[PDB]
Amino acid sequence: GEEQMRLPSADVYRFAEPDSEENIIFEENMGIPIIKAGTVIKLIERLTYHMYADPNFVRTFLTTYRSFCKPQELLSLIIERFEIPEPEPTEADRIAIENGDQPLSAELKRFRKEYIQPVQLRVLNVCRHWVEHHFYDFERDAYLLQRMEEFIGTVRGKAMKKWVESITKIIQRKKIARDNTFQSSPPTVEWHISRPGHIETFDLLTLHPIEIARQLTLLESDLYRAVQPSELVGSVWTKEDKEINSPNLLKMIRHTTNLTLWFEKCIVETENLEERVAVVSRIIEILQVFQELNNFNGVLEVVSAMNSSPVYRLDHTFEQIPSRQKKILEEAHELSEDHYKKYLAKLRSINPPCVPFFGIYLTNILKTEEGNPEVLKRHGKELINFSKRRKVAEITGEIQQYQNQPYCLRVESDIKRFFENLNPMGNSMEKEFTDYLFNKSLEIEPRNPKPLPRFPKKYSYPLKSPGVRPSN
Ligand SMILES: COc1cc2nc(C)nc(N[C@H](C)c3ccccc3)c2cc1OC
Repeated sequence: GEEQMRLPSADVYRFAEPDSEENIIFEENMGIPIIKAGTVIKLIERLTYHMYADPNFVRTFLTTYRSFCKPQELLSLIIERFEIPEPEPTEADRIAIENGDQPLSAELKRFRKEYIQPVQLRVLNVCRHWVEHHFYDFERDAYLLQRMEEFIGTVRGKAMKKWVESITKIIQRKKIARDNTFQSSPPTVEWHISRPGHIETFDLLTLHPIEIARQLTLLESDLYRAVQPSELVGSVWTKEDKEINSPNLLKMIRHTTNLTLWFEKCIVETENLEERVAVVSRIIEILQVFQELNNFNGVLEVVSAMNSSPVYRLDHTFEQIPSRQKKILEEAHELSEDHYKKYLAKLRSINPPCVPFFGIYLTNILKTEEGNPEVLKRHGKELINFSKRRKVAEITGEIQQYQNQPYCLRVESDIKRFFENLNPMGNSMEKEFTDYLFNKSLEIEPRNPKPLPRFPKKYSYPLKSPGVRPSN
């Protein structure tokens, strides 16, 4: 047809081949069509489509492309997309040109205005979005940035120079940011037995339970806000380049692991029954203050430690926990039942700030990664399943909704360092450390036929909690 013949030939340009069932497919539409799957060449063509802007596809593609295309490869493909060949002059214009006259160039001017200029501006819009929302690709790869800067720095014409200046302004702002707010005063920092600065005495029962929950919420809020969506795409936190591709996500997971295991260690290593009741009761009070602060991540870290194999079996310890605290713990656990039905209602109704439970996002993303194929086959050809990536991107979009909710709480540097440097395992691996905790659990409360032994006290300081009500 006429529309296809005016486009460049396949022997001079790869992004102009006709659409077909074996190179691009779409979801049901009733409006910009939604791409279900396509080859990388068709995804690049639609990423920089001449007929209309597509901000949803650009956003989803730049968040998830690392699962099917390398950053260097994507830059080469969008640069290749930008370099469009122009049609040859018509016979009449060829005669005008050889006589030294100005050609009419009717179709040539139309191709430049309706195809070349829109595609080139779309390529530049992709570059701008890439540097604005995913500058980490350029921080990790200095050669990728040198290539980008050379490309934008050699684009000609005043119409595109304004776009180039906007891209450069972002790149420079990002480089400057690598180098170098409250309405009310935050509440008073709470202290119990440990005095400010006496970091040697810092522990679960010597620090104030209110301040443990506040500082852990500040720590977890910062860790939550730092996770970038691409760190969660294609299960990259479970593959070889995990440390480079998912640094903030792995830091969130390791804090959750270390805090949960630290709570369990505090419990099972407290061999005296009465002292262990005080330890468990103090962790429940920490959960209460996490609930007050809408730190659902912290509430469910306490629930995980209490449900763990070594702690959950301590019938004699929970027997002495007051009914009110046991009820608080049971309702916190019921937040997780029925696929987190009650947690989702609580999260939707609460007033910010909050720290959402991060584990549910990992669970849902892994379900989507394992449950959907990487590619779709149509007529014996493989197409990248883009709808799978879009489903993951929508879960990461929910994460981003709660990443702009700072707390009006004062940081206590020593308490912050104490929780950032938790190392319950020491030199042990996780599996061997959990086997240790379970054997310690069997020692302090042996299985039913065997009687319950007495153990000596380990804490010199008083065990009475100062409560969860502030002081002033
Ligand atoms: C069927 O399994 C369970 C059901 C559970 N129901 C409730 C209501 N609370 C659980 N734990 C919470 C944190 C708890 C409360 C009081 C004392 C100790 C622990 C459960 C744990 C389970 O397994 C580990």
